[PDB]
Amino acid sequence: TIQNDIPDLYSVFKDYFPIGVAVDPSRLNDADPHAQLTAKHFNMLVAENAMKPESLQPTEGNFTFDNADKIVDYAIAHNMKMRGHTLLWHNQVPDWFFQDPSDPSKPASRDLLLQRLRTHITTVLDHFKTKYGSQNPIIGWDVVNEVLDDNGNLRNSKWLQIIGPDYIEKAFEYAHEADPSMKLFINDYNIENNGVKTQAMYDLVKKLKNEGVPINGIGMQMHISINSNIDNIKASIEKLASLGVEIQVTALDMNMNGDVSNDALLKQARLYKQLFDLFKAEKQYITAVVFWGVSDDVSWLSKPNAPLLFDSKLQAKPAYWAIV
Ligand SMILES: O[C@@H]1[C@@H](O)[C@H](O[C@@H]2CO[C@H](O)[C@H](O)[C@H]2O)OC[C@H]1O
Repeated sequence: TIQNDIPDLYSVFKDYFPIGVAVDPSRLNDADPHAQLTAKHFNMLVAENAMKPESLQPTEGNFTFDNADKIVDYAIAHNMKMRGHTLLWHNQVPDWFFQDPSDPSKPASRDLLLQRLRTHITTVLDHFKTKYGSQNPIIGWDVVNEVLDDNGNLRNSKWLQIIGPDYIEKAFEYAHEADPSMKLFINDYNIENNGVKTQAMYDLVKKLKNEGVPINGIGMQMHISINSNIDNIKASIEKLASLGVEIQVTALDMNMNGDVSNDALLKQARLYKQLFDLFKAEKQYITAVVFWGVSDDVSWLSKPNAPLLFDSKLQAKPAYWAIV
C-alpha cells in the first residue's frame, strides 16, 4: 500500500522540470499499488520496454503497438507527458533487420537496412501521430541509444557494420521527416563521468549538428552508483550543454553495489540530494529527469539493490525525504 498523504514528488520540481518514470504495461491498473505510486509522483512517463524495436516490430511488417498504446492511454488519463524510448539500439532489436531476407545466413545491404530503419521509424512516429493526434503525450524520442562504446569510438553494432558511420545521421533525418514536432535525442550511459565517453558524445554531437543533423538534445541515462562523483556529473552537463542542445536525465537510478544497509540508505540520501541540487542549478539546460523504475522491487538492476526513491515495499526512502 502506498503513502497517499506525502508530497507528490514531481510537484516539488514544478519550477524546474517534469519528473518522470519508466514503467511496465502490467503495472498500470488503478488497483495496483505500483500504478498508484506512478500516478501520484510523476508527471512524465517512459516505456521501460514497450517501445523498443523488438517490442514494436517483432517480425517484418508485423507491428505490435498494444502495450505501447496502453502506456500512452494511461499517460493521457493522468495528464502526463512522455518520452519515446527508443527508435534504434543494438539490444532488443530483432535479428531480421540485419538479415538478407532471401538468405538469412547473409547480412542485409546498406540500402536495405536503411530502408528498414526508415520504415520502422516512420511507422512508429506515424502510428502515434495518427492514433492520438494532438493528444499524443510523447514530446520527444531517443532516436538512437548507446551508439558510442566505452572508449568513445562508435559502437561496432550491426548498424555500424552494415551501413557505416552515417547511420546515426540517417536515423535523425528519418525521424525528423516523419514528425517534425518531436524533440530528437541521442541517449547514452557513462557520459556523466567526464571521461573519454563524455568527450566523445560532445565531439559527435558537435560534428553532426554542424552538418545540419536535426539533433535537439542529449539524453544522459544516469545509471550512477553510490560512489559517483558529483563534480564529474556537473562538468559533464556543462560540457554537453555548451552545444546548445537540451539535456534530459533519462534513466536515473543508483547502484548500491550490494550494500543495502541502513547506513548505505543514508549515504544514498545525501548523494541524491546533491544530485538534485545540481539538476536544479542546471535548470537552464535540463528539461526532464526520469527515474528508471517505479520502486526498488521492480528495478532492472540485479539483487540485492535499493536504487530508487521508493523501496521494495513501495515506501518513501530517506532519499525521497532528502529531496523534497
Ligand atoms: O527491463 C530491462 C530494462 O529496464 C532495460 O532498460 C535499459 C536500461 O539501460 C538503459 O537505460 C537503456 O537505455 C534501457 O533501455 O533494458 C533491458 C530490460 O530487460
